[PDB]
Amino acid sequence: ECCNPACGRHYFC
Repeated sequence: ECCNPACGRHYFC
């Protein structure tokens, strides 16, 4: 999962 902002432009949730 990736709901954190650290995902930056790699957003996926």
